[PDB]
Amino acid sequence: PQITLWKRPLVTIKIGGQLKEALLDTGADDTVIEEMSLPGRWKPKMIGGIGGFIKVRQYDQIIIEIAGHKAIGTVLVGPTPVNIIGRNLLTQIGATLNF
Amino acid sequence: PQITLWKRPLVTIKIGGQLKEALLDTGADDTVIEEMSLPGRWKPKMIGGIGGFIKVRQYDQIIIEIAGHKAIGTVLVGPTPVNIIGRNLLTQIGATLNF
Ligand SMILES: CC(C)[C@H](NC(=O)COc1ccccc1)C(=O)N[C@@H](Cc1ccccc1)[C@@H](O)[C@H](N)[C@H](O)Cc1ccccc1
Repeated sequence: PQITLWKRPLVTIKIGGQLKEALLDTGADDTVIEEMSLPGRWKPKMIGGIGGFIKVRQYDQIIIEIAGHKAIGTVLVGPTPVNIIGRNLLTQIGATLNF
Repeated sequence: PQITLWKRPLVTIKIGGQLKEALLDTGADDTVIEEMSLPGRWKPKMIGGIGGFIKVRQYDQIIIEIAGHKAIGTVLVGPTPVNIIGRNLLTQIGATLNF
């Protein structure tokens, strides 16, 4: 679809078989999802955002659906304030910015 | 224009008589620019995201050109790690996400 930006670009995702809401976030390199139980192997990682750095669990090669579109890639799981779909998965679904 | 997301979507902006590089950020409600000496009155604000909050100065009705497109609106100034163009200004330049 084409998504305008008057409201937050929130979409439904399916991850680990569960529905969640997430923000399509062109300003994020990575995808970061709130704490959850997720099938797959992980390793500790640190990432930074506007306010500093946090600890997350890095899961590679995770199958996820974003507004109905398939991606398989890295998902970081940790205490993010909002679920964010970053460029690593936006590129997989063919998203671009247009103006 | 169309901007793909393989790399950070950085564009040139003009603000306060200076050229800067900034990130087009669909995940940002607000526009946050690196410390600069903008003229006139402002209001204290705190903004947050991953990592916590930072303190910024809120300036209203700031004239800003984004990749050649004129805009006018609120700009937050402070110790951000990257200049961020958020939805308050992305809407003014008619930006969408498309997939
Ligand atoms: C800029 C902020 C006003 C923006 N936040 C928001 O727009 C809303 O912030 C909150 C905070 C708490 C609860 C609900 C909403 C934000 O952090 N936006 C981020 C996503 C986000 C995180 C947490 C909450 C909401 C959004 C990103 O789009 C962020 N601007 C990029 O990662 C830019 C970046 C790249 C590299 C280093 C540092 C920063």
